[PDB]
Amino acid sequence: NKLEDVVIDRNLLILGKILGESVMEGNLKQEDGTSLKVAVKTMKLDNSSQREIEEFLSEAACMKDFSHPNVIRLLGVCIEPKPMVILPFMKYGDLHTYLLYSRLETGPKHIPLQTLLKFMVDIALGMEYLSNRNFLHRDLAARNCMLRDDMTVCVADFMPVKWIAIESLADRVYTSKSDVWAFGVTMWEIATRGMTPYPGVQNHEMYDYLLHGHRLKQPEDCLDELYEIMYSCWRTDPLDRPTFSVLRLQLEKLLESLPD
Repeated sequence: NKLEDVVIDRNLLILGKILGESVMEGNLKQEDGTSLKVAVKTMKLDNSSQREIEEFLSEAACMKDFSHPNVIRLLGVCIEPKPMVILPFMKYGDLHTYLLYSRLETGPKHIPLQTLLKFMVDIALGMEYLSNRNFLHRDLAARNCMLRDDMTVCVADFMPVKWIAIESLADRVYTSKSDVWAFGVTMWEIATRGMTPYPGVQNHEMYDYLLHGHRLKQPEDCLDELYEIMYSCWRTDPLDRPTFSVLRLQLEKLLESLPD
């Protein structure tokens, strides 16, 4: 079919050093003759059937067609029976490490409230886009949000139980509203500038902790208005959580009320 319209000739790609193990730096030769710096995620698939490859190549097909500043564009796929996902290389890396760096004197200056909110808005904008294409993220976390060269935030990858919604921990279900829950935790990650969610609480204790009605606490710096937006992402009934479309406007309106 046209699921070779996402496959790229292996010859056009050279792999460099491992960035995490695997993710590698790379050079892609583009249709216009120039060379682009790429990141290259390699996936070990269950090759006992075709199920994994079908799911992969399908999702990849429409991930490639995602055009939006706050969503990472998939450039294509290579097969060395070993598939490789080819994404733009982001010199500024993930948001989580950026926030940690900001708390060092040598790293980025003290990020003000305004900038933290814009990051949250950027991520809402990307998730609002993905919701419109009826496309589940399933791994929203600060570490999976990338910084474009203009310092705008795009979403990427589309037991991490501390980002998984109560209904998804128990029932084994995942909807747009679970992504909203994950966006809540991400917002908290940003306001705390990179704290692990739920200090005091071990991973295996998270279901009971949530079940007894407890949620992430308001960070020290955090505006009440911001914390009420964050909290709204963790309401027990998925149907009570706002849409990304609502969250994005609430955050834009908050950001616009703060001075320049």
